[PDB]
Amino acid sequence: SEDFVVTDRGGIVENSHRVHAAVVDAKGRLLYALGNPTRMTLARSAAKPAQALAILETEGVAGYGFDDADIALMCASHSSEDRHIARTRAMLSKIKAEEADLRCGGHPSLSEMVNRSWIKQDFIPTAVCSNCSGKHVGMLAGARAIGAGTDGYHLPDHPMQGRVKRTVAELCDLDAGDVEWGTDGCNLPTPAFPLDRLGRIYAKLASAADGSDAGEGQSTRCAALAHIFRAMARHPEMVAGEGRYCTMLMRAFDGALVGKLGADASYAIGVRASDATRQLGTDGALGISVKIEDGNLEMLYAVVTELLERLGIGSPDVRSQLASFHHPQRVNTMGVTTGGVSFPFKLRG
Amino acid sequence: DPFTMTPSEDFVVTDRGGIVENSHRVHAAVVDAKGRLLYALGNPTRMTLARSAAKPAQALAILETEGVAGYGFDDADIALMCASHSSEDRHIARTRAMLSKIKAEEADLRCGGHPSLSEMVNRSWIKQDFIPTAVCSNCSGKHVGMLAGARAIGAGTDGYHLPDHPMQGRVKRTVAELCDLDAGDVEWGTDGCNLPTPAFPLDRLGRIYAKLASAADGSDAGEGQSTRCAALAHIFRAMARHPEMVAGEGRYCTMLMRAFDGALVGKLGADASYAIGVRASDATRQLGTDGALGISVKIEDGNLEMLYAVVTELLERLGIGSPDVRSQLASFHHPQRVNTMGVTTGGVSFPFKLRGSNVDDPRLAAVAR
Ligand SMILES: [Cl-]
Ligand SMILES: [Cl-]
Ligand SMILES: [Zn+2]
Ligand SMILES: [Zn+2]
Repeated sequence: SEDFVVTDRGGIVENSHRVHAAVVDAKGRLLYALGNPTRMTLARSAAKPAQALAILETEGVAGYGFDDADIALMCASHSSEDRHIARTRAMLSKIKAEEADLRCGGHPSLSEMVNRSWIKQDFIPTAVCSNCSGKHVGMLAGARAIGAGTDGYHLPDHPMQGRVKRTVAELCDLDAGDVEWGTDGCNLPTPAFPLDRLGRIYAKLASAADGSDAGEGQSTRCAALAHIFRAMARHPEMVAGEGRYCTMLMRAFDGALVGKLGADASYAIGVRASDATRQLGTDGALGISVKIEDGNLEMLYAVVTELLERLGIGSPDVRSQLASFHHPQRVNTMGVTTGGVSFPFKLRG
Repeated sequence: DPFTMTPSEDFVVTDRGGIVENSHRVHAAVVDAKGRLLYALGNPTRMTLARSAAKPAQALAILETEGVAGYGFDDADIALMCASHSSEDRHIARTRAMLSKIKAEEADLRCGGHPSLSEMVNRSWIKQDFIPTAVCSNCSGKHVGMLAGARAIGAGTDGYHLPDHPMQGRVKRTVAELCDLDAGDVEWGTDGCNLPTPAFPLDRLGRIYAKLASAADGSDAGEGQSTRCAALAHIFRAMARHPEMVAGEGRYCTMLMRAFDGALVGKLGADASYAIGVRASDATRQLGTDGALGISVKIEDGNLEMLYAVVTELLERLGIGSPDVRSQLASFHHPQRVNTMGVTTGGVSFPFKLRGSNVDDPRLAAVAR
């Protein structure tokens, strides 16, 4: 099916971007789709909650005293704000590691205002500034916890990566051979699986949170999932930072969902049971996964907000906090409005 | 499967370890001097905002404005009228020099400042807290041309940028005439520099650039020319001789035009349009035309990195230049996919297929898409 977000200058088509989306229930049954909802998709940072699970399920990790903020950073593509780097350093301290132990590299900040601040001060970002720094410290913590040694914690043949590989396939309900692996910008293995399975991970996150809240019997696995949901909802500034879609989405909704960006314009949302989900004809939590085929971030945020509006997730009041993402500014160097965005797609049911 | 390939399948693709990351739809037209279509990718008649790729057509409207010759604009100045420049100091200085030649001030410009198209210029600006103003606009030189036009005909500099102004009437007609289109087949929006900007089928953008390179061939041959073909040959020559004014250091357009040493001109449009005018050569004759050639490209989704990759791939598929001319552009053709720890994690490939002249079954439709 033929689903585009379209940008226009004076009603004249500028760019068009192909949209894929899956809305799934708690068991990962497909409720709603755009484009191809099973598109083989690199989840990139959208997978970090599942990598966080592998760290949290590593024997001895509880001993380090990681708090909800720390777990939030494990789940983060953060903007590398001073407060992100400070929490990375404090997490290194809790496991008696140093920055030299990190196998991720510096890069320009995911926030242009942070990056401009760095440029002004001639600052060259190092390992500790990685958007992925919290995940790498988690991996160091897991490595040391089982006495596997911290050297090579990032390599596919290290037991930490064997744990991550198994945990991703389990959460997706996939055989090992159905998950493909490349290398991320931060130099860890990174999975690809059908986009609907990314929605399933986040439906299980939200369903865990629901199960915890309703005093139900839970595996250690569901209890860990609910703790990850809780940490992301509680400290959304650690997951992203000031002005970032994921932070403003999670603050607007105040514990009702979690949202996570993946690089090259993936998005995942886990939504707790609500009048909205019941309305959509499911009894449980749901998951939403989205890919912009061509990788455009600005179009991703526009489409995710349009999707929430079409699914009736939130009130119009809540969703209005995301107005500048939904209909991004199309204004020239002289303050004249030159065009906008349109959403000529229909959700299939 | 390889025998049922279609324009809808004309993609440039990025991979991580062989896994598809992003894919981008490509549209391209290759046309002769009269604008006959020789080769295509995707939909070569896609209605497309030319944006800055139309700047040579706006430069022609300025140069054919009676009295403009009086101001003493040189080749460097005309090159800046055709520019999307990086706002380097030499670009700002040249703009101020052009403002003096017409006795106008920075205050008469109706374009606004913006971040430099060059990361290196931007870094320098960030460092010194510099806020770009009108005179730094990538489009500054086009705007001074328009002012120059406005003064020469006695129209008033006030509103020179508005559709009702006779300078914008001249642009409107010149663009339709160069495209060989009725007015009603060219649509108009507003550009980032706050001028009218046209949209026409992608193949007519290639036709404009074919006419530029054709005029250059007629001039070099010492053929008698219309005022129009003489002016087009002057624009070609200005762009080819002063490619640093058209863009700047490190910019695809400058490096492409230096590499080819007068054999073609090339211009970026915002949101990933490109236009090339190729002078008659062995290459163009090999491609089955006895004159100059035009190429126009659009990435459907607007990705600029994929545009430079695709344009370089397409020059190589058309046989334009030596491998050794083209290899100044290797870093644009096959962009680096190196992670934060120096490890290559993937790259770009070009699963698209030139059509127009291998011969496929007459029953395989090639639907513009
Ligand atoms: Cl003509
Ligand atoms: Cl990378
Ligand atoms: Zn990472
Ligand atoms: Zn302009």
